[PDB]
Parts: sequence; C-alpha cells; structure tokens
Amino acid sequence: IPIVVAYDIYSRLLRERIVCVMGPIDDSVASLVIAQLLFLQSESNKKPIHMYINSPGGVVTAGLAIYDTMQYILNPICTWCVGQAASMGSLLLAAGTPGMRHSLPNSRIMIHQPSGGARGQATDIAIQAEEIMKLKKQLYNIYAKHTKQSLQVIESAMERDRYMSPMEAQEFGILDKVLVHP
Amino acid sequence: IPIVVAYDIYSRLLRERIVCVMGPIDDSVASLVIAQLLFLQSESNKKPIHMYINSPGGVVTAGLAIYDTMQYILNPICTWCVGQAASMGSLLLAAGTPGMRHSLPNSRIMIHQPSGGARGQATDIAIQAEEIMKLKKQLYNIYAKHTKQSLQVIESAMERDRYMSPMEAQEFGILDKVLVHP
Amino acid sequence: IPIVVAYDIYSRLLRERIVCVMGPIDDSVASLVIAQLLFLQSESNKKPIHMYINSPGGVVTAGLAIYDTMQYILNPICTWCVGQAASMGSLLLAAGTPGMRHSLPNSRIMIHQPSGGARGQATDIAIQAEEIMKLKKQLYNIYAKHTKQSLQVIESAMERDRYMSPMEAQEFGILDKVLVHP
Amino acid sequence: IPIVVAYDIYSRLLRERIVCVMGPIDDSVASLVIAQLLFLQSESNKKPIHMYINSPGGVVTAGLAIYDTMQYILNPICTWCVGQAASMGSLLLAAGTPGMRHSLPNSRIMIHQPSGGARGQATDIAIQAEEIMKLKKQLYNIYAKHTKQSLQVIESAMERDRYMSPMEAQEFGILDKVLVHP
Amino acid sequence: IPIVVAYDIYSRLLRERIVCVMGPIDDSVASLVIAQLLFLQSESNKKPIHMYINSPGGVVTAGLAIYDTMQYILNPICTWCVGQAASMGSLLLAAGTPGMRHSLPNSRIMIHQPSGGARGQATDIAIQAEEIMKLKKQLYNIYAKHTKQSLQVIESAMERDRYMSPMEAQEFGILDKVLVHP
Amino acid sequence: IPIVVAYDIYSRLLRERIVCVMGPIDDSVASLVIAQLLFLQSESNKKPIHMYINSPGGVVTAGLAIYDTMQYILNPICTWCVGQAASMGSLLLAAGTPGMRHSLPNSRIMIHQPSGGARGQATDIAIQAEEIMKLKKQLYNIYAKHTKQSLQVIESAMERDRYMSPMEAQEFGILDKVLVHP
Amino acid sequence: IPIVVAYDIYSRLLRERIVCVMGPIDDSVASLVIAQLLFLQSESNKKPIHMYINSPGGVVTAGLAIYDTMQYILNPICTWCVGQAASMGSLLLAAGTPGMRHSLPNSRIMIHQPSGGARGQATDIAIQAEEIMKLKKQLYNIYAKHTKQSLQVIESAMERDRYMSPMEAQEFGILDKVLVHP
Amino acid sequence: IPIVVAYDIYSRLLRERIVCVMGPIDDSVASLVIAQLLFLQSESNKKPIHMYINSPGGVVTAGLAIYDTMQYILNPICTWCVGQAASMGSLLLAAGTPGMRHSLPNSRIMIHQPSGGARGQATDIAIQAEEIMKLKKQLYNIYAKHTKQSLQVIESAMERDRYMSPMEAQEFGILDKVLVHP
Amino acid sequence: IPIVVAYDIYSRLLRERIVCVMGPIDDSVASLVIAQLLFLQSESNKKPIHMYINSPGGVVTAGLAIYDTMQYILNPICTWCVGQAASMGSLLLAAGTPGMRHSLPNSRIMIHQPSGGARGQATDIAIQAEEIMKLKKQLYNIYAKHTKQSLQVIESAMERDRYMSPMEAQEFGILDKVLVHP
Ligand SMILES: *[B]([O])([O])[C]([C][C]([C])[C])[N]C(=O)[C]([C]C1=[C][C]=[C][C]=[C]1)[N]C(=O)C1=[C]N=[C][C]=N1
Ligand SMILES: *[B]([O])([O])[C]([C][C]([C])[C])[N]C(=O)[C]([C]C1=[C][C]=[C][C]=[C]1)[N]C(=O)C1=[C]N=[C][C]=N1
Ligand SMILES: *[B]([O])([O])[C]([C][C]([C])[C])[N]C(=O)[C]([C]C1=[C][C]=[C][C]=[C]1)[N]C(=O)C1=[C]N=[C][C]=N1
Ligand SMILES: *[B]([O])([O])[C]([C][C]([C])[C])[N]C(=O)[C]([C]C1=[C][C]=[C][C]=[C]1)[N]C(=O)C1=[C]N=[C][C]=N1
Ligand SMILES: *[B]([O])([O])[C]([C][C]([C])[C])[N]C(=O)[C]([C]C1=[C][C]=[C][C]=[C]1)[N]C(=O)C1=[C]N=[C][C]=N1
Ligand SMILES: *[B]([O])([O])[C]([C][C]([C])[C])[N]C(=O)[C]([C]C1=[C][C]=[C][C]=[C]1)[N]C(=O)C1=[C]N=[C][C]=N1
Ligand SMILES: *[B]([O])([O])[C]([C][C]([C])[C])[N]C(=O)[C]([C]C1=[C][C]=[C][C]=[C]1)[N]C(=O)C1=[C]N=[C][C]=N1
Ligand SMILES: *[B]([O])([O])[C]([C][C]([C])[C])[N]C(=O)[C]([C]C1=[C][C]=[C][C]=[C]1)[N]C(=O)C1=[C]N=[C][C]=N1
Ligand SMILES: *[B]([O])([O])[C]([C][C]([C])[C])[N]C(=O)[C]([C]C1=[C][C]=[C][C]=[C]1)[N]C(=O)C1=[C]N=[C][C]=N1
Repeated sequence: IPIVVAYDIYSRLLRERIVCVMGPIDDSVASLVIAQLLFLQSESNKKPIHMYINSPGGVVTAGLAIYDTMQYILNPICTWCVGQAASMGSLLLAAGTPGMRHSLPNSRIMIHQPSGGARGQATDIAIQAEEIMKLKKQLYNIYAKHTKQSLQVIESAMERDRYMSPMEAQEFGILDKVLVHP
Repeated sequence: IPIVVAYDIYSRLLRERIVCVMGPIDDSVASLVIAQLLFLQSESNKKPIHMYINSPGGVVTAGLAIYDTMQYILNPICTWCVGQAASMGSLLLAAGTPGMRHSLPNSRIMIHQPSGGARGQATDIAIQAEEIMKLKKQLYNIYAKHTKQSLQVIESAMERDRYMSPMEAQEFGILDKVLVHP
Repeated sequence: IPIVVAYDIYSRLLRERIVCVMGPIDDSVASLVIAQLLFLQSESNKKPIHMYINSPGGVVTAGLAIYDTMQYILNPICTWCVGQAASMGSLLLAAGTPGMRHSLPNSRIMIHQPSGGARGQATDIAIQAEEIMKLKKQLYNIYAKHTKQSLQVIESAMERDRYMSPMEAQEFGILDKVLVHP
Repeated sequence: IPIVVAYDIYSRLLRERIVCVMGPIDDSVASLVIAQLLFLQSESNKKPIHMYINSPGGVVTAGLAIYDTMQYILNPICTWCVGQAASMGSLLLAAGTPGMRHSLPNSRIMIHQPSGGARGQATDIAIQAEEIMKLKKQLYNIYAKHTKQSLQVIESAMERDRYMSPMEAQEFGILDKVLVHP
Repeated sequence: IPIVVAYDIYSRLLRERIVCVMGPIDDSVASLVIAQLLFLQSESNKKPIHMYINSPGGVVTAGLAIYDTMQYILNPICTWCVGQAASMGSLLLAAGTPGMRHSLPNSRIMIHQPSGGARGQATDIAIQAEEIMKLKKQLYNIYAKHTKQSLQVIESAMERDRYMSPMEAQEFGILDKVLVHP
Repeated sequence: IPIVVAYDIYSRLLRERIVCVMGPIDDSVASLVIAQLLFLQSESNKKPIHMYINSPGGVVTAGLAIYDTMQYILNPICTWCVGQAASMGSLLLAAGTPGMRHSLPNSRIMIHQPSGGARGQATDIAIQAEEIMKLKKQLYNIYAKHTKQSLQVIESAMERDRYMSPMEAQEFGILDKVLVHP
Repeated sequence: IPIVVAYDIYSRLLRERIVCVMGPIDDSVASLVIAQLLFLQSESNKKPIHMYINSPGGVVTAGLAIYDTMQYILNPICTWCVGQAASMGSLLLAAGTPGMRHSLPNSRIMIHQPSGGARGQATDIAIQAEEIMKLKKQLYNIYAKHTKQSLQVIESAMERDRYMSPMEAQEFGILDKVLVHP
Repeated sequence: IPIVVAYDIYSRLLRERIVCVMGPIDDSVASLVIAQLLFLQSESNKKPIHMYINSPGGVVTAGLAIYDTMQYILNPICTWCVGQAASMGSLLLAAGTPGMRHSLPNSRIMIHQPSGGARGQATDIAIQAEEIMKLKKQLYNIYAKHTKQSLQVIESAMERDRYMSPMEAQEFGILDKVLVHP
Repeated sequence: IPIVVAYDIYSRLLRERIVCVMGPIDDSVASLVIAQLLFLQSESNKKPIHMYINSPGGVVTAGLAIYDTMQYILNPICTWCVGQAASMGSLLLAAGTPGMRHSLPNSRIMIHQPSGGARGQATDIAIQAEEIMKLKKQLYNIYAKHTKQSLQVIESAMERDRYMSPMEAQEFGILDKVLVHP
C-alpha cells in the first residue's frame, strides 16, 4: 500500500468522505465498513458520503448489517458501481438514496435467490428450512421496496441467475444514471 | 475365512438355510442378502429361513429393500438378535413372522428417528426437506404395523435415542422370546 | 461372496436368467450388463429375462448403451424396482416391455434433467453447450416415447427434482403393477 | 485497517466510549473486551458505555467472564444488535441495563441449549456429564433473571433451536426497542 | 498361510475342534468365531470344543455376542490362555465350563473397567452416560457370576488397571489349573 | 466378474469370436486386444471377427498398433458402435472392412485433432513440434483413406471438436448402416 | 522495499504522477490502481499521468474497471510498455490518449480471445454460455474502437494466440511510437 | 489490539499495576509475567499488584517459576478469578496474600493430580516415574500450605477431577471473598 | 512363492517337520508358528522338529507364547541360527533342547534389556512401571535357567547392547555347536 507523507491511500480517500466496498463481503469487511460509516457520521451528519462497490457477493447477515447501518444514519449516500455488483453488491447498489445511484458504462449486474444448507435430524432440518424460506421472503421485500417493482416480478426474475447491463438495470429500477464523464 | 473340504464357513451355513446380516447395511450388503434370499426361495418355498442380526444401522433404501424382499417371499422367516440391533437393524428384527423373533440375553436394542442433509438453492432445500419428512412418516407407519403400538407412542418414543434390554423390547412389541438355552 | 458347490451367487442367479443392475452406472457396469445380455440371448432368443434395479444414477453414455442393447435383442424383458430407481435408473425401469414393469411397495422413484460442465475458450464452450442441449432433447424424447405423456408435460415435470411413490409412478406411466406377494 | 492522523478506526471509536464485539467469542476476544471495559471505567465511572454486537456464539467461560465484568462495573451499559446474536451474543444482548437494549430492524436472534463432549473411563464420563448439567442450570437461571420469564418457559423454548425477529424478541423480553432512525 | 494337501492350517485345526481367538476383537472376528461355533455344534452337540485365547481386548458388543453364543450351545468348552488375556479376553477365559480353564506358565492377565465417549447436546450426553453406566453394571454382574467373588470386591479391584500372574488369577477365580506339560 | 461353469463372461464371448474394446485405450489394452486378435487368427483365418467399441479415446501409438494389427490379419472384421466413439475409437470404428461398420441408434461420434506437449531447450522443442506435426499429417491421411473424403474437408472438419449422430456419421463416411433390430 | 528519508520508492514515484501496473491483474490490484488514479485527479485535473505496464493478464472485471476509470477522469494519460503486455495489459496499453502510447524496443505484445467455464444443470450452462459470448462481443467492440480496425479483422486476428513486436503492434494500431532514448 | 495515543491496552493497564495471566501457561507466558513482575517491583516495592487469572492450566515448571517469583518479591499481591481457574491456574489463585483472593460470581474452579509420560529402557522408565512421583508430592505440599487443609484431605480430593463454585472454593480455603460489585 | 506340483515351498518344507521363524515377531507370526507346532505334535509326538531362526526381535507376549508352546509339547526341538538372532530371537535359540542348538559360522547374536513406555496420570504411570519391572525380572529368570549363568552375570551383561559371534555365544551358554558342513 502506497503512503502519502503520513497516510495510506485509503485513509487519504476517507479524508474525502469516500468508502470502498471491494471483494467478498464477510463479517470483518462489514465491521470495518460500519466503523467507517459511524466515524463519518460523527464528523458531520449533513454531508454526503460516497460508496464505491466492486463485489461478487457474500454472507447475508453481514450485508443486512451494512444495509441497516446505511438506512440508519442521517447523511445522504451515493453509490457507484465500478466493475461488478452481484448478490449483496446489487442489494447495496440499489440501497442508496433516490437520484444518487450511478454505474460506469462497462459494468455487469447480477441478481439471483439465496442458497444454503441443512444437516442433522429431521426436526432440525425442518427448522432450518423454515428459517431460510423466511429469509428469502425478507430479501424479496427489500428488493421490491427499493426497485418499485411488484413482488410477482421480483419472484419471476430471481428463480435463476439474471445478468444485466447498466441500461437494463436502469430500466429495472436498480440505478438512476449511467455516466461517461464528470 | 476357514474352509471345509470345498466350502467356506458362510456357504456351509447357507447350506443350512442360515443368512448372516452383520456390520453396517449398505447397497452391497443389501444386494448380497437379497440374492441369498432369492436363491433360498428357489430351492424351496415352504422351509423356514433363519436370519442372524448384528448391526449398528445403515442406509434407508438398502434396509427398505431388504424388508420388502422379506415380506415378498412365501417362506417363514425367523430373526435372531446376537449382540446389537440398532437403527435399521432394529427394523429388521421386528419384521420377522409373528412368534419367531428371538434375542440372546445380553443384547442391546436401540430406536431413534432418521437423519440427513440438504444443500443448494432454497427451492432445492424445500424439496429435500419434504422428501425426508415423508420418509419419516413411512418408517413410523412400518414400526406401528409390526409392534402393535399406536402412532402417538411411536412418535413420542423416537424423538431421542432410546435404548432397551431384551425384556423391555419384548414388552414394547419388538420381540417374542428371550432364550438362554436350545 | 458366498459360493454354491462351484458357482458364486450371481452366476447361480444368472443360470435362472436374472441380471442385477446395482449401484452407480459407469462403463464397467455397462460392459458387464451388455455381456450378460448378449450371452443370455445366445442361449435362447425366446425366453424372458428379468432385470433387478437398485441404482442412484450414473453416466449418460453407459445408460444409453444399456438401453439400446435392451431394445436390440429379441427377448422380452421384465424390470423390477427394489429400493431405488433414480436418474438413469428410472430411465431403465420404464424401458421394459409393456405389461412387465414392476416395483416393490416401499420404493422411491426420482426424475430430473441432466447436468454437466464446460471449460476452455469461448468457441469450445459454445460447442459443448450445444452438445448438452441436444442430449437433453434426446433424453426427453425417449421418456415421452415410453411413458405416453406429452413433451410439454415431460419438460414441466423435470425442471427440478421430482420424487414419486410406486402409485404415483404408475399413474405417470413409468410402471404397470405394484406387487405385494408372488 | 484505516488510520486517522495517529489512530486506528477502532481506537478512534473507543475514544467515543464504543466497544465492538464481533465474530466468534473466545479467550482472546474476552480478554480484549474486559481490558477495554476496565480502561473505560478507569476514565470515568458515571458515563454510559455502548456495546455493538454481531456474533454467532462461542465458548461458555469467555462469555460468562464478559457478562460478570459487565455486571461488576458501575457504568450504565447500552447494547446494540446489528446483524446477528446467537448463543452468547443473545445472552450478552439481554444483559444490558433495563431500557437500554436496542436492535436494528433486519436482525436475527437465536436461542438454544449448550453442547459439549465427554471421554475416558466411566467415572470420568459421569463427572463430566454432571458438570455440563450444572452449567445448563446456571445458564437457564441467568436467562430467567434477565428476561422475566418463568423457568418452565425457558426450558420449553430452548430444547431446540429457536429463531426470532426483533419484534418477537421484544415480546419475549430480550429487547426493549426496535429503532429505524436516530 | 501354509497348506496341507487341500486345507489351510486353521481349517486343519478346526477339523480337530479347535477355535482360535487371536488379536483384537471386533465384529468380523466375532462373526467368524460364532459361525465356527455353530458349525461345530452342528457336527456334534456332545463333544468338547477347545478355544485358544491371545487377545488384548476389543469392543463390548462383539465380546458379549461371543460370550452369549458360548453359553447358548450345549457342548462343553475348554479355554486355554496362551500369552495374553486382557479386557474381553479375560472375560472369555473365565467363561469356560468349570474345571476346564487353563493357562500357560508365563501368561499375563489384566482386568479393568470400560471406557467410552459422549458428544452432542446436554440431553444426548445424559442419555449416553446412563447407557455406559448400566453397561458397566452388567459387565460387573457377569464377572461376579463366573469368579464367585462378591460385587464389592469386583468393584474395588477394577477401578484401575490390575495385572495378574496365572497363580494370582487362579486364586482370584478366573482359572482352575496352571499346566507345564501334557 | 460372473463365471459360467469354468469360464468368465469375456472368455465365453471370445469363444464366439467377439472382442471388446471398452474404456480408455493404453498399452495394456492394446496388448490384450492384439493378443486376442492373433489367437483368433490362429484358430481360423477365414471366419469373421466382431469388435464392440465403447471408448473415449487414448494414446496414439496404442491405437495405431491396434489399427495396424487389424489391417494385417486376413479375417474380415465387423465393428459395432455401442454408446461412444471418440478419438481412436472413431478411428477404429472406421477401420472395419467396407460394408461391415454398424452403430446403435443412440450413439455419439466425435472427431478432433491430436494434442501433446513439449519441454526443454529450444532445439528439443523444435524437434518435438516437428514430430507432432508429422503425426497429425499421418492421422489425417488414414482418415481420408477410410472415409473417401478429400484432405481439405478432413482438415476443415477437425480444427475444433465435432460431434455427430449415427446418420450424420453415415453421411460423412465413417459408417455403413444404423440398425434397430437383428 | 527501499525507503527515501520518509517515503517508499513507489510513493516517491507517485509524487511524480507515476502509477505502476505490474504482475497479474486481480481485484486488489484494480482497487489500488483506481484509488491512486482518483487521488491524482484530486490533486490536479489538468496534469498528465504516466502508467507503466508489465503484466501477463488477469480477470476481465478488474481490467474493465481500470479501463472505465481511465476513460472517466479528465487528465491525459500516457502508457508505457516495459517488458510484457498480454490480455488486459494489451487492452490497457491501447486505451491511452492518442499520440501518447509508447513501448520499449524489446517488448512483446500478445492478443487472444477470452476463456472461462460453466457448470451445473443444462439451463445454468446455457445462461453462462450466453453471458461469456456477450462478454466477448463487448471486448471486441472496445478493441475495434481503440485500434481503428474493422470488426472482421479483430475477430480474424484473435481466434488463436497472436504475438507482436513493437513495430508490428504500431502498424496494427495498438501503439504510436517506439522509443530508444529520451 | 487497540491503542491509546501512544500505548496499547495492556501497557495502559500495566501503568495501573495490573498483570494479565490469560490462556494456557507455557515458557513464553511465564517469562513475560516474570519480567512484568520484576519491572513492577523495580518501580516500587510497597505498592500492591493485581493479577487477573483466566487459564485452563499448563506446564508445571512454568507455573512453579511464576509461583516462586510471586513469593519472592516484597509487594502484596491480589488475585482475581474471572471465568476459569483450572489446574495450574487454581494453584496461582490460592497463592495470593491472605485476605486478597477474589472471584467473580459465575466462575469455575477445578483441581486434579498431574499427568505425564515415560519412554525408553526399563531403567529410564524407573527414573522418570520416580521424578513424577516426587513432583506430585511437592505440589500437594504447596496446596496444603496455602489452603490450610490436611495432606490426607488434599490427596483424597485430587484422585479425580474436582469442580467447584466460588462458595465451595471459599469453604475449601482457595478463596477469601466472592464479590458482586466494587 | 514357487510351487511344487500342488504345494508351496513352505508347505513342502513343513512336510519334512521344518518350521521357519523369519522377520519381526508379532501376534500373526506367533499364531502361525503355534498352529504349525500343534499340527506337528498331532502328527507324531516322538519325532524331532527343526526350527530355523532369522529374526531381529519383536513383542514380548508373542515370543513368550512361542516359548511356552515350545516347552509344552513333548517332541524334541532343534534350533538353527541362520543370519541373525537378536532380542526375542536370541531367547528362542537358547530355548531348544540341550545338545540341539546350532549356528552357522557367520551369524551374529545380540542380547539386551526390554523397552517400553508409560502415559497418563501418576497412578497409572506407577502401575505401568511396576509391570515392566516384573517383566524384566521374569525374562532374566528364563535366561538364567537356560544359559546356566548366575543372575548377577545376566544383569551385568544386559545393561547395554551386547553382540556376540557363535564362539562367544557358545562360551556364554546360548549354543552347543558351530557347524561348517553336514
Ligand atoms: B450471493 O451469492 O452472494 C448470495 C446473496 C443474495 C441472494 C443476496 N449469497 C447467499 O445467499 C449466501 C451464500 C453463502 C452461503 C454460505 C456462506 C457464505 C455465503 N447465503 C448465506 O449467507 C446464507 C446464510 N444463512 C442461511 C442461508 N444463506
Ligand atoms: B439408522 O442409523 O440405521 C437410520 C435408520 C432408522 C431411522 C430406521 N439411518 C438413517 O437415518 C440414515 C443415516 C445415513 C445418512 C447418510 C448416509 C448413510 C446413513 N439416513 C439415510 O440413509 C437417509 C437417506 N436419504 C435421506 C435421509 N436419510
Ligand atoms: B442421473 O444422475 O443418472 C443423470 C441422467 C438422467 C438425466 C437420465 N446423469 C447425468 O446427467 C450425468 C451426471 C454426471 C456427470 C459427470 C459424470 C458422471 C455423471 N451426466 C453425464 O454423464 C453427462 C455426460 N456428458 C455430458 C453431460 N452430462
Ligand atoms: B453457542 O452455540 O455458541 C453455545 C452457547 C449457548 C448455549 C449460551 N455454545 C456452547 O454451548 C459451547 C459450544 C462449544 C463447544 C466447544 C468449544 C467451543 C464452543 N459450549 C462450550 O463452550 C462448553 C464448554 N464446556 C462444557 C460444555 N460446553
Ligand atoms: B478393553 O479395553 O478391551 C475393554 C473391555 C473390558 C472392560 C471388558 N474395552 C472397552 O471398554 C471398549 C473400548 C473401546 C471403545 C471404542 C472402540 C473400541 C473399544 N468399550 C466399548 O466398546 C464401548 C462401547 N460402547 C460404549 C462404551 N464402550
Ligand atoms: B483423443 O483425445 O483420444 C486423441 C486422439 C485422436 C486425435 C486420434 N488423443 C490424443 O491426441 C493423445 C492425447 C494424449 C496425450 C498424452 C497422453 C495420453 C493421451 N495424444 C497422444 O497420445 C500423443 C502422443 N505423442 C505425441 C502427441 N500426442
Ligand atoms: B488473459 O489471459 O488475461 C485474458 C483476457 C483477455 C481476453 C482480455 N483473460 C481472460 O479471459 C480471463 C481468464 C481468467 C479466468 C478465470 C479466472 C481468472 C482469469 N477470463 C475471465 O476473467 C472471465 C471471467 N468471467 C467469465 C469469463 N472469463
Ligand atoms: B494442569 O493441567 O495445569 C496440570 C498441573 C496441576 C496438577 C498443578 N498440568 C500438568 O500436570 C502438566 C500436563 C502437561 C504435560 C505435558 C505438556 C504440557 C502439560 N504436566 C507437566 O507439565 C509435567 C511435566 N513434567 C513431568 C510431568 N508432568
Ligand atoms: B526385542 O527387541 O525382541 C525385545 C525383547 C527382549 C528383551 C527379550 N523386545 C522388547 O523389549 C519389546 C519392544 C517393543 C515395544 C513396543 C512394541 C513392540 C516391541 N517390548 C515389548 O513388547 C513390551 C511390551 N509390554 C511392555 C513392555 N515392553
């Protein structure tokens, strides 16, 4: 990591209210992002915060924690898609404030349904299957809230993997603008 | 394996209409047992067949195949518990013809509910959980048929592992007689 | 393997025109089954042959070779489901001559669509995807031929895993009779 | 870890009397949390301390040490559920001072009974089983103290895995308030 | 294995009503021994059978199956200690008919209590501990039956490992005669 | 391997002048096939020999040895495709005598160019590349000789993997007849 | 890494508006490069930025993110080929502003088509193959935009691996100048 | 590890004359603890030192070194049980100055006899067994000195593992006070 | 193993009352040797038996079982040292009947004391050390009985490894004759 005499490049970016969400999303990544967001709200609760996303997905609880923290703080949040947005990435991209969700021209967006596993006795397996079913329902409700589509459309579009270009995702309601130059 | 000039000990026993079910029950064991039963029925459909059981359990499909083959052939079948009859083994012991199920004085019998696993997408997990639920119902129905207990008693007694001595298993309905000498 | 003074149990069964198809289906299993079928046709081309099936599935080419050999020889063929007929196994069970397909009362039958993989350059991936798609079409045509269902019903019923009891499979057209006793 | 010219993000948060309990709970995590709590009490024994929880569980002794340290110091303690609270997490969340336990709207809470193992001679196994039973009784007593439920309800609700949404956990007595915005 | 033109050495010995129990005792060993005993009873139910023991112990269920089979058949049984008799071996040596238990002059005999393990939830651990305790009681009862000692003496002598020479074991009641020459 | 009292199934088939070429082709397979062909020619040099092929391919030298031995002996040779013929298999299938090459209705045939590797110093790499190029030329010449196609068509058709149904392969010149029944 | 009293050599180079893209291109490399580009634009949006490339290639999404960020910022960008430029390297080298793409005299440039893989059910395989085909189309469009060649020439030249010297790549349109001295 | 601008949390605690003994006890842990104790004595030989214990045990020589260093220095020492004090840990807890040994209300204390191993020739094994026996005698003497119990009680109570709550350990003589609040 | 038309070489040798004890001595070797000795005694109780030894040693219980069986049967026994007689082997060589122990001119004989190990709690270690001490005493008594040396000489000579030529071993009392030709 290069240094700027004495910062590092990511701390220098954080001085400009910029947070990076890169790679797969797990508990360490989620805790780091949440700490940065809380610190930025502590500095000022009226200035916008910019989040750059390049992720293939990750764990449901970590992404839901990030989403809930984003909805909690009072600052307006802008989301920028650079590269990839799959699973929670595409859920985070759509979670920015209306009118402030952007993508670069050569990005890919992917949506699909959650996956998991069960093990043990039959009673245990029943309990775990019920848990994952209601988790799927909750995720679909969040998607329907932020894309302004209907529940039937969301259920139809997420049975299998679905890929989109920025124009297709803008038509779907995941994005607002596709930008070429500042 | 010792030989009897030229048989082996198991073929010499099979000459006396004796089949041995020892160790874990899998597809190879099931196919061997079924082939032996078909051969013995081909030799004669009126003479009794003796089955010695010492097993800790195994796969559901193999044991159900053995049970179905046992119910299909016309010969009367005697079952003998030597050492252990746990899980699928305890299902086979109770499947002999009425009045012909025996145990040795120092044997242990164990009953419990089936186990498994699920993996994949949410739809896949739902399908697999439904399959294992109806498997459990079918097994409970077989147990209730052969022990003359009610369905509620069977469901209560198999929530956890249950261990029994030969007298307790005779009172439950899994056995008819506990023998010390010929 | 027990011996009958000097045969083995499977050769003694083959003396009664009985062939066993047990376990996963691969090239060795297919070659053994085909050799036995050719030998039995060599002995006599007018007597029936009985095939017992307990399999979870296997490779497409081996199962298609077995199916083609079954359709080639002139002998009538009876199929017996003991325990499990899943994936390729369920294709063989339905391939017996009409009026001669049987199952035991506690068996499970499963149907679903084929799976595979692709690797390499984009042109190679396109070629392999085309190959697997036409493989799926051929398998669906065989199923529609032998179950007397329509192609739309077969396509709808095989998108996901589908499990069946002997009565359900008899209603579908995979079986003719469910037998309890000889 | 990003730095603030010179702190790290977690030390900058600790300057605001904020402690993070993230990931599995073991001895290192417990010692770090306890050291931070003692330092914060040293700075001031009248100001509130905030604890953010996102954990799947861990070891009983470490969590009990954290709980005892929380009950020892004189400062009021607020607990915040972000993401997940299972095993000790759900025990720690309920251990905050009354009126100061919060959750985010999309969190999951899980409760169940403890697990372990025994090995060795029969006398050793008896001793270890007695120890784990006493551990279970002590944990149930703590839960009953802090949720205001009866012991029978606690024992009934923890035989199997139990999952809860924030409203359900608020009704159970684990939480006081579910918050959307500051 | 050397051959006697065509037998092997163990089948040649079995022609003289001699059964060898060597090495650790598991399910395969138990099934082989039981098959040989049943065959020898089939040949004649009035002639003595000789059993040579050199074993360090093994599994409880297999040894109890062997013991029950020995007590079931009508033939008198002689036991010969060559080298070692520990755990189940020392249980089998004492199980011969009175007046027919022998040892070689330089053998070692060892007695101790059983061992095991438990795993899982607290209820499971309680069930497993209860099972192993009643197993210990059953083994102690068998020892007291065949050695003519009191239960308190047996419990006192088996808390730790106890080693014995043939004269000490003869005084204890495990043996009848120590022989130097035929 | 089943036995016919005393042959094995493959020796029983060899008594009917049937040779099986199954699985991958390597030096052991080639040696066995060549030995069988020489023995069958020794028995009689005027009777036809039947070869059943189910292979995914293999090594060039072994397949070329089999091809040369097939062209050497004086007996007419029939080839039968059951299941699969890829790489050398498709080369072997086309090598039968004209009018005697058959396939089953559901078989797949595949053709492509050879593959290899080079290593070492630059001079060594040049030598090895020259060797593989002339190997390719020789294989193409054999294909052109036996299919009656032009060299340009063969080079065009084998740049990438090419798959074929029995009717397409009959049109190409690899086969003579597609048979459903004897 | 040597230090310049307190910088490191790469931070000292970054003080001169120099960014290094060395080794394989993955998500970490892409995020670091993008952060450096954003910081350099923050310092000044009118001064040129120099990018040195020595890479064998990498992942498509990371390289496309770097390319999109390069086209977004307003600064003129010079590209310098030192050593190797294969896959995305050659795509990045051609993406500099016209008249500002340079190479050293002994460098190698390579172009080819993308590669990947597919797995799962047939529907999944179809979806993934469609995705990789449209990815190839997008890459070809970018190449045709920046080299001023026609689409047919680009598709012809990328079927196999193609190697070029700096003069050949200058004639192709990937470069403007080959320099020996400043 | 969090920092306090510039200390770490453990150095900040050491500024308050607090030493932490956490985790298993080995030579590195012992050397660190002894160095801290010597430094604290060098700062002042009249002020109390506080030691917090959460350990499952460890090596005998390291713990005896810590014990001897504690008895050597002139400062009064307070011991605090948080979570766990087992094996060597329970020896250190009892080693504090009279009237200054505390525990938290939910801690567990465990006592038992030492363990080891021997290997080699018979003379070596005799020497090593003698060494471990006198080690046991020395440990028992230390326990009897600090708990004010008799040697017979100590030997009777340590044959097997013995578990204690803080009240039971206070009755035994290991502790002075159980505290809920400061 | 070569065959003599149909024996093997070892069975052909056993036809001449020759037993081979080669390689390390363990339970399988001991059981085979004992079975052969019992068979040879069954054939005739007055003819001599010849035993050829080439062994580096082994387990104490197996060798003591062989020694006890050797002293039990009534036949005279000749021992022949070919190559090596070390540890247990040297104990068997000296165990032949007086006047019938021979060696080849270039053999090596080695004597030393037994080795072992102990593990566990201190009481267990004491018990195991006592057991190995009495084992050593019993072995020394056997050596003193068969060599006609005093116990002090045996104790002095086996503290360390001791090597001997046939003449030295004859002087020590392990052998009677060193032979060059029949
Ligand atoms: B995506 O592939 O990242 C996708 C999320 C999308 C549907 C919003 N991920 C998941 O569904 C993950 C996959 C996963 C499983 C196991 C470990 C890590 C990631 N699912 C879960 O995290 C999960 C957790 N609990 C239950 C069910 N699924
Ligand atoms: B027992 O252990 O024999 C028991 C059967 C009893 C309830 C009559 N066996 C099972 O429940 C087995 C356990 C197992 C799982 C996986 C591999 C091998 C054995 N269950 C199954 O075989 C099974 C199969 N399909 C679905 C669910 N469970
Ligand atoms: B089933 O599991 O028996 C099923 C066949 C059913 C649809 C009639 N099998 C397959 O789909 C197999 C799975 C498999 C993959 C790889 C190795 C072994 C088995 N598919 C294939 O064999 C296959 C072969 N070539 C291309 C695609 N799929
Ligand atoms: B949860 O799953 O984290 C749960 C705690 C809940 C009941 C308050 N955990 C446990 O019960 C743990 C599981 C575990 C076992 C072994 C290592 C780590 C974690 N149990 C224990 O820590 C434990 C310790 N001693 C005895 C029994 N159980
Ligand atoms: B001995 O050590 O062989 C002894 C037998 C003696 C007490 C009559 N053996 C056991 O106690 C065995 C040890 C063992 C454990 C696990 C695998 C193999 C052997 N115990 C058991 O077999 C056993 C089985 N179920 C429960 C408890 N113990
Ligand atoms: B096919 O895939 O089986 C194919 C043959 C076809 C062109 C008639 N096989 C080959 O080309 C084989 C692949 C292979 C490589 C290495 C080990 C085993 C198989 N090629 C060769 O055998 C080979 C040998 N020497 C040089 C070049 N290629
Ligand atoms: B080159 O070899 O680096 C080349 C890129 C060129 C065509 C612009 N690379 C790829 O095509 C990579 C290869 C790769 C595969 C897997 C992991 C890492 C690298 N392809 C991809 O990244 C890719 C991604 N998704 C779909 C298809 N291909
Ligand atoms: B306890 O677990 O802390 C306990 C000490 C207690 C009796 C005061 N420890 C031991 O007994 C240790 C166990 C151990 C063995 C090997 C490595 C690490 C730990 N014993 C010894 O350290 C030991 C050392 N030398 C001889 C014998 N035992
Ligand atoms: B020698 O190597 O043959 C020798 C015996 C000699 C003194 C007459 N052997 C032993 O001392 C063996 C070594 C050994 C140890 C462990 C496994 C195998 C071999 N000793 C024992 O067998 C043994 C057994 N129980 C206790 C002590 N030693």
